[PDB]
Amino acid sequence: KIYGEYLMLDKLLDAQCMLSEEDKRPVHDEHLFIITHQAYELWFKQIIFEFDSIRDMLDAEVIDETKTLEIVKRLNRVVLILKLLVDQVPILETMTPLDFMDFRKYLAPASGFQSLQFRLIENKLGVLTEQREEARNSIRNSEKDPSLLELVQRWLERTPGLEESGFNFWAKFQESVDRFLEAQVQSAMEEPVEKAKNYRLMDIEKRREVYRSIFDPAVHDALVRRGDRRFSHRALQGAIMITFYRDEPRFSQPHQLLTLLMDIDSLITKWRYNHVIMVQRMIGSQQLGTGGSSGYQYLRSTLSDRYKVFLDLFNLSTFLIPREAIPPLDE
Amino acid sequence: KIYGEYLMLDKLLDAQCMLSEEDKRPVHDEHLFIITHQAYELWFKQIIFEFDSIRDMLDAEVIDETKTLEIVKRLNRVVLILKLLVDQVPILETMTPLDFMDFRKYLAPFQSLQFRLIENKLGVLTEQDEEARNSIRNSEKDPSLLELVQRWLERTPGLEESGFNFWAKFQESVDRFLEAQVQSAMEEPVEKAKNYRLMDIEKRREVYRSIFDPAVHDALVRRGDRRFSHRALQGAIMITFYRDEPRFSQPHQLLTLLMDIDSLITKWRYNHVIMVQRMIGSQQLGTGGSSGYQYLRSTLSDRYKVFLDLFNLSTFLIPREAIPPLDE
Amino acid sequence: KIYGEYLMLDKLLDAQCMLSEEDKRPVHDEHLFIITHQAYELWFKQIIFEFDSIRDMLDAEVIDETKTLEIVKRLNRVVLILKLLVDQVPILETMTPLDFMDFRKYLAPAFQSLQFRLIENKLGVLTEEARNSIRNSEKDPSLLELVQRWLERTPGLEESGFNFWAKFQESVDRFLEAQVQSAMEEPVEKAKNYRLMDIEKRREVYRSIFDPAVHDALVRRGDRRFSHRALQGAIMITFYRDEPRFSQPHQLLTLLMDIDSLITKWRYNHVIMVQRMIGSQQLGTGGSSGYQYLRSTLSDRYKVFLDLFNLSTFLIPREAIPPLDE
Amino acid sequence: KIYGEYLMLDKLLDAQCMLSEEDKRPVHDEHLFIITHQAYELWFKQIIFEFDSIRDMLDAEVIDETKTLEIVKRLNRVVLILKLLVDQVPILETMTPLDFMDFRKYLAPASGFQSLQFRLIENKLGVLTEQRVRYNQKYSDVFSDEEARNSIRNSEKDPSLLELVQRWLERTPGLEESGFNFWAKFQESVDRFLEAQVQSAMEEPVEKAKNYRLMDIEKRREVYRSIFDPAVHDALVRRGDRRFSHRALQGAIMITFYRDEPRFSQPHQLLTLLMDIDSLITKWRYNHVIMVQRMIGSQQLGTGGSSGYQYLRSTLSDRYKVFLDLFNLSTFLIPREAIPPLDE
Ligand code: HEM
Ligand code: HEM
Ligand code: HEM
Ligand code: HEM
Ligand SMILES: O[C@H](C[C@H]1c2ccccc2-c2cncn21)C1CCCCC1
Ligand SMILES: O[C@H](C[C@H]1c2ccccc2-c2cncn21)C1CCCCC1
Ligand SMILES: O[C@H](C[C@H]1c2ccccc2-c2cncn21)C1CCCCC1
Ligand SMILES: O[C@H](C[C@H]1c2ccccc2-c2cncn21)C1CCCCC1
Repeated sequence: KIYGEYLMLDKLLDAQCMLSEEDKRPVHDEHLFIITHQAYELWFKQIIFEFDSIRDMLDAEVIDETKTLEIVKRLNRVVLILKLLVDQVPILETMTPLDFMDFRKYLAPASGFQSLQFRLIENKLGVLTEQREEARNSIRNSEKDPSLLELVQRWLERTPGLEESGFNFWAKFQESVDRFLEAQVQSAMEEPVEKAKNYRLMDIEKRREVYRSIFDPAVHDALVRRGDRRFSHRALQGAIMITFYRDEPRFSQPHQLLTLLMDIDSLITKWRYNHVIMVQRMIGSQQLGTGGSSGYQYLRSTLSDRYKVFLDLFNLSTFLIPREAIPPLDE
Repeated sequence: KIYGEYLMLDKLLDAQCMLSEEDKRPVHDEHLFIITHQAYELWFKQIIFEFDSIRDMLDAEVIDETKTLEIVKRLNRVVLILKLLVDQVPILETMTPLDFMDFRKYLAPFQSLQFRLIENKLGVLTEQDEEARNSIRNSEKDPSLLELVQRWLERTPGLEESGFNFWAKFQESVDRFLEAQVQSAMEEPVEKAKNYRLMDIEKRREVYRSIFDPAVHDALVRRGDRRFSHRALQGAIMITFYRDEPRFSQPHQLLTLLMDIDSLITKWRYNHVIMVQRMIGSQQLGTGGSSGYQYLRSTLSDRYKVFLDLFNLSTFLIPREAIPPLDE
Repeated sequence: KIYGEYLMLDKLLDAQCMLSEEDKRPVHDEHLFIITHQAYELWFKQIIFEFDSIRDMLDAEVIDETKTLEIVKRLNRVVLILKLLVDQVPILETMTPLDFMDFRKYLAPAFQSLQFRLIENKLGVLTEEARNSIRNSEKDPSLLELVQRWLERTPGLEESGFNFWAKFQESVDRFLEAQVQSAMEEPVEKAKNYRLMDIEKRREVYRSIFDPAVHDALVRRGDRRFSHRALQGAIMITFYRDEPRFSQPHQLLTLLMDIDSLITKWRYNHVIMVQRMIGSQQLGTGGSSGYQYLRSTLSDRYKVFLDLFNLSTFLIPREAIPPLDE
Repeated sequence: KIYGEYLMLDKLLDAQCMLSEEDKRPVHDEHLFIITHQAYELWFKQIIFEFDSIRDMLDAEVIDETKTLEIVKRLNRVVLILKLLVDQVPILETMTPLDFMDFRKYLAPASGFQSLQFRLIENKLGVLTEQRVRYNQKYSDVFSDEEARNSIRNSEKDPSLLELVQRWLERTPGLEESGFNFWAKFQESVDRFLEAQVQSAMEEPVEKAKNYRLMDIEKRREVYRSIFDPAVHDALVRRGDRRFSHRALQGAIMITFYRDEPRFSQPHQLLTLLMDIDSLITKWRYNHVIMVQRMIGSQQLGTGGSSGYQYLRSTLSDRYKVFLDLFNLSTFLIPREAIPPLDE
């Protein structure tokens, strides 16, 4: 009912135990170390709570405009929380390496993941397991149950406009590309400067390779096997269609949903980068007790594209054609 | 020892109880409401922990350069935490007023014990559960940062009459400077510009009278316009004059950070009152009128700023050439 | 065509003239003073360009969903620029008061900025080419006026159609009647009395919007700015913000409040910087009138969309809100 | 004297020319594109002005506490400007790719570097530039005039902040053999510390823990060999793994060891701000490449392939970080009790 009881502050504010104080050698900054991590864990619980509710709203055949608005609200809220978590790094960087060295003896390393909740966030978003008892159950369920990556793909596959009997976007798009590149060739052929004519013709050939990568499903499949793409061919067609008509009321919220998924992915990378810089400022690439630089090198490897979930969304503008060449909406 | 046990996550992650879920009318955003407030409370505990350690380092006759550097580090850390707490407001503003309305029935009407402890430990004026009562009493009786900073400022080397005797040299330089301004204003060809400069010199005379006459300073303190003792104000003025000097750079950074903290608390108060109005307007069903909203608006006044004196210091400044040069 | 020519850098990067350097007494921080102000003026030109395009899109009888989306994009863009301009204040605060004192003799007293005044007038703040710009910004419709005209044409308010306002008064009457009966059966006498006094406060709140004479009196007094019908439209939008048809109109109102709030945050940060630099008064200021004027700009008399900030005062729970028909 | 004349607004506010408006096909967002870039260029001029003044204060034999404080103020000011410049990227991301596509035809690619001032900042800090030189539709000059070529040449030949900071670090009081003689006391403390670790590891009851600690002490030995053997340090500098001279690194290490001491607190803050500047430039590069990809993907019509996007991604490597040596300093740290106590 009242503030302190409602928020269970007697339990929350009783979870801070400084081991350097227990051992009669107190390091003042150990309190900061505990609070910073606990604030991260409170916000990780919030992100998991948001992610699970979004996963449940996406696990349905019909996703209406009303539910789409609520998914956008929750994804945007996760973006704000992640921005706040990135800003928590300079607060811990205020602790000197020598002060950290005076209490790191009371800390034990991890045999698997560092944080249970951080791993649950990674798995629920769609971070690849191959591209790397209640707690074991949580990890198993996060690996077996559909991730946001998979659920977003199912939603994109059912994008209205892709059906052959209806708007038939994909065929109209290949048709428009052919006419657009034909017009570019004719315009390039009339270039008075020979150098500019040759450059434009080579550039039109680069566009042809780009369109082959999406219009030939076998080329798309090879990129998925290679790890360059993750989306199914139909999820990519839906995602491309959404970027083309983002100005249209019917596609603005679906587009904002995709934009926010990219923002979340990008903010997780920014957290990883800020964390690895803080780690290096505290203990360098290796220190006494670390057994070499394997911990630091592992953190650096998490900065690769193998860890980005919605890599496909970042490249969508490669396939764009100008407004005048885009197939006009019928309905 | 390991992560989860060291951070006591079994206790920390078991303090979130949604009352709308318990009553089987769940409001999804109630979880955000709990987590946002709990993150504030964790950082309030950190600020109190920092403030108590700074208060202890300041409760000493000698405050050396090494301890000054550590106080500056901890005050700067509090500034970073306050900036993060101001940024937590837009996250809660993401909850709609209608969603909040669906769970506010489970909430009952100081608001936060730790927030009040921060106010008292910093020096927010009282005139302007047994463990909780004890904490409030100790925060009111024990010296606040406002009082301890004043004691530190009073012992500023350079103020003593036997040594550098800054205050007397400063009154002497002001007289010399204002005399030169008068002579320059007397040679102004345009009568209107001469009269403007002469009226302006007269306003400077009143400004300096407010600090060079201790009775005028005392009256301003009684009125609530100033908080500092006359000697703490002399020390603070001296520090701003020589901030570029190595000897005064860290004492100046200490004052700057106290102002930053004061300013950030006001920014939190403003962002909180805007969020409150976005959620329930000036009054709503269950508020009993607009008294709560009006109280929050009154916390935005200068009566709630602790180091009001520090913000006005530049009013007393004279140019570099007129400042008494350091001897030693 | 190429970068430097396209951006006219030969002209842009030749507009920094340090007067302390010209007089052979250089103050290094004078360069920062010039660049900071010039960055503000570049962004003020961008905000005016955005505001003028939004004013033109709002000066139309029909404002469809497609145009509403574009207005939201530009308003959100202005919010991001204002946040950036608030962050430019600590950069200038890095200059010391003594360094500023060494070059402020080359500065003249003076509105301060033409573009800042144009932004205030184009938004709707109630305070020869430059004089013409000021006159046109005062005579031509401000965003405050154009948003009111848009709110007045909110679909749902017409008596022949959805008739929101009448259904809303009807729902309020039934809701407050139910609250009275519930309060009458409160077992604790203290809680019964508190709830009854609280319902009376709600009655006064609803009288302020359901009686047009009470609304008109609040507008004359300065407590409100909106016409009665603009306020009905704004209230309706906040009630149905979860509905796809009202989400973008609501986001438009939200962004107007954000802009208003960010201008106040800039004013507050500017007045703190001013006090850090020259206190409440200094040599050349002729007293504290300049500082007191800046402090008065922090009042609600300077907020344009004050009406939008109070809208949640009129809210009733989801179950009591008239359901959408169409 | 008055606002508009002092700031030369008649000249400043007359530099915005939308080419889509000139061609009678106006794209509203083209105005944003011009202003954003012009705000970057104004702040680049400010950073260059700050960097040149810091370079001049560092190009002296004696750098006193008063000047050290002023250098710290200007480096900190640059950090605030860089943070503001990173925040300018989301403002331009507000322009849709299709709107950008409607005016990119009026833009020409560039012969060499994109911005003269951004290159001057890189060179003045100490960035080691790669190679580039790309084929374009129509050729253009790398330098607009001999004054721009001269600026680039002077920024490459004249001492960068990287070089001047090294000279300052080389003269760190405490390194001289006749005085505090830090380096010898430090090697001596490391020898005793590692000897104590060996004896403690030898008494480990569990064999697995004993072998882990002994293998870990061997890794520490290699770490200390990389700084106590000048030939190993020299090899790392030739390889590109380090940039600092051996004596500059000794001074930087000494400063991190005694950062709590008043005499070393401002020299340490100076190093910290150099790392912050380096880190913020990388953050700008990352945010810029994400915006580029959101606008035109990895390649688009007019780009001639993905070489431009791949070049920008290559600027995110450690080869572009200037003060890489400063980021690793904590690798060499020993506990407080093992650090040689200050004498004087
Ligand atoms: C003094 C500051 C810190 C130090 C020295 C530090 C150190 C490290 C190291 C060495 C690792 C790699 C372990 C290994 O696999 O060998 C790691 C991983 C990790 N740390 Fe930190 N850390 C610090 C602060 C933080 C904070 C504030 C958080 C926030 C919750 C955090 C969360 C994590 C997580 C979640 C991982 C796993 C990363 C992944 O698997 O991709 N650390 N940390
Ligand atoms: C849904 C959002 C919120 C609403 C509606 C709200 C509402 C209110 C109201 C009405 C009061 C005044 C009570 C009275 O004296 O009559 C108040 C005070 C207060 N609230 Fe909130 N609040 C919200 C979020 C927060 C958050 C996120 C915090 C952070 C800890 C917070 C901390 C406080 C504190 C510390 C006070 C006391 C202020 C002072 O005495 O100066 N509130 N709030
Ligand atoms: C060293 C820093 C600054 C000082 C000392 C300063 C001082 C002042 C003073 C004293 C006034 C009031 C003049 C009067 O009416 O008597 C004023 C107004 C104003 N200043 Fe500043 N200022 C500073 C920086 C800035 C910056 C960075 C900007 C950005 C463009 C700015 C923009 C303005 C504007 C637009 C007004 C008019 C405010 C209004 O009418 O509401 N100032 N300033
Ligand atoms: C619509 C947004 C933008 C697009 C599409 C874009 C695109 C590009 C591309 C393709 C390159 C590489 C050129 C090549 O070497 O082949 C580049 C480089 C560069 N751009 Fe942008 N850019 C954008 C905005 C900006 C902004 C806002 C700035 C700020 C001044 C900027 C500054 C630069 C600089 C300095 C480089 C050179 C980077 C380096 O050499 O490391 N760009 N940009
Ligand atoms: O202000 C209090 C609620 C109180 C509170 C209770 C539980 C958790 C957090 C908070 C809170 C935060 N700020 C004020 N309050 C009001 C909020 C409006 C409805 C009646 C109770
Ligand atoms: O394993 C801990 C780090 C671990 C940790 C333990 C306890 C509480 C928090 C954390 C933490 C946060 N990020 C990594 N870790 C070691 C990792 C090697 C350097 C010294 C700390
Ligand atoms: O009137 C000027 C301030 C004015 C100004 C002049 C020239 C360039 C920029 C500015 C400025 C910015 N904000 C207020 N002003 C003040 C600045 C010092 C104290 C009394 C005169
Ligand atoms: O190389 C220029 C982009 C270059 C540029 C030119 C003119 C003005 C600004 C800019 C700019 C900003 N960042 C990169 N560039 C090309 C790159 C994409 C196709 C058409 C513009």
